[PDB]
Amino acid sequence: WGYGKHNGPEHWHKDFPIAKGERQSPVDIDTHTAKYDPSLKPLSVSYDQATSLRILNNGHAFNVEFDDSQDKAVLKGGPLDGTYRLIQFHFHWGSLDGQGSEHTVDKKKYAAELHLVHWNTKYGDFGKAVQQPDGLAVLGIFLKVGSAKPGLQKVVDVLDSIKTKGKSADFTNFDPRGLLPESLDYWTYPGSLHTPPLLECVTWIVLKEPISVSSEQVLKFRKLNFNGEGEPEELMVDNWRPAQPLKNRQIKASF
Ligand SMILES: [Zn+2]
Repeated sequence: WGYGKHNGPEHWHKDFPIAKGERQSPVDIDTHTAKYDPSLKPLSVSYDQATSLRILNNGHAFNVEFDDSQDKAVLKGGPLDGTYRLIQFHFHWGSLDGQGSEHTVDKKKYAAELHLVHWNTKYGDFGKAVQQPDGLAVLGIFLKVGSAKPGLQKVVDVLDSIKTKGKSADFTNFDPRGLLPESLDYWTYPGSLHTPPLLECVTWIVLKEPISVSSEQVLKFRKLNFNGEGEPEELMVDNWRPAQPLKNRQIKASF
């Protein structure tokens, strides 16, 4: 599976039949149809105690993993019940600035999309969480091209060390708080993982306010390789999934 012509999102249903399930993500967010729900509590992001370990290229993107052996970097509140632990963060981006996000807002595509992946601590581990309907919480942040994002530069500078599939580099002391927009206003809905196995275990929290990144930042992203080291080079670009049918589900807004 990949994002090419022969193994792309239009082909995932053959090995992952759930690809056409009832709560597939991403989706388009209709801001006029989205329901303002007064009972939504503020998001609670506790990341001051976060511990990054490493960054790796798994062939579909780059992941920054964190130590989730203790409640160090957690998400709670909002539409969530219980504590969710940050396990990893990654992005989705395009070959151009006109495309890249997974989630769309009134059909508008953003240059990239940041996902902070957290799991419900009631299930003990990530693996047990991916089987539960309320097992994961993913925080989505859109990226637009404009002014550089200081907090993002440590990531960009390390990409050259993990250009090809399978590479990894130690990546300690990175603070995720530098990737957060100013406002915590959000939209929430029940969805799924966006890459195979596409399990329908996520509670999506998409921030309203996007973060700006500069052209040269995003550019360093487009320089990654889908392929393994020593193989014909396939630029890692357009690693996003097309919007899926909402099918009945309702999108709530905290604003
Ligand atoms: Zn993602």
